[PDB]
Amino acid sequence: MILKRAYDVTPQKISTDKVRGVRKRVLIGLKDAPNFVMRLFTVEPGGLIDRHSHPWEHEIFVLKGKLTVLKEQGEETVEEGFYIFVEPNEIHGFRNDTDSEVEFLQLIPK
Amino acid sequence: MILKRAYDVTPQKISTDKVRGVRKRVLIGLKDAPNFVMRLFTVEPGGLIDRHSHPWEHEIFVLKGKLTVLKEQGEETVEEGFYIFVEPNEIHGFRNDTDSEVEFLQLIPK
Ligand SMILES: [Cl-]
Ligand SMILES: [Cl-]
Repeated sequence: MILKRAYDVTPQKISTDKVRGVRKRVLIGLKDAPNFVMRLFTVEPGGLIDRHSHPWEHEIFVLKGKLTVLKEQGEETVEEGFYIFVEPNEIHGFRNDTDSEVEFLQLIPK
Repeated sequence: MILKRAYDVTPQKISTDKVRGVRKRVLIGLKDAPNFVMRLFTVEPGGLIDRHSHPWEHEIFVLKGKLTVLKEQGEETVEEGFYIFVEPNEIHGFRNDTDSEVEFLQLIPK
């Protein structure tokens, strides 16, 4: 088995015309698993993932903080302990309006 | 999307000749997702999942507490923030030696 501390993984800052103030850690990656992968995202205060979509589903668990979820229309702010299923091709994004870091686990198929 | 509180899901107590003091919540189940599912397990103080295996892999994230992981040989106690990849057919189990509930997220393929 692989049994490791998530926060020991080196984060990558993500910075594009559509993403700001976000770090990503790959926990269980393509070389480790046969079917789906596990990542941990940290959203800084003011960070933003603009609405977008991919052709695969996402499964998310909110680990820390008040995550604002951008939906195909509108938004909803949720807290640690919420889970999210995002359909294939469903437009969605995220924002952190609070003064502390938000963390969420994200899993996607290979 | 599905956006819901994990702890609002009704738990099921699991009680067999190999499992004691464990509750299970299905968060994203077979009818919701195309490729893999997400469950949340709560291990009571003294709870125990005996060593066993399944022919699919598991991906686990420790949400709360000091989870003791039973390996194919021996054991290791780990804390919130650890992740686990369990290989197909790998013998493994879990125990809670502490005085408070332990929680972990578990995902498996369909
Ligand atoms: Cl970070
Ligand atoms: Cl419970």
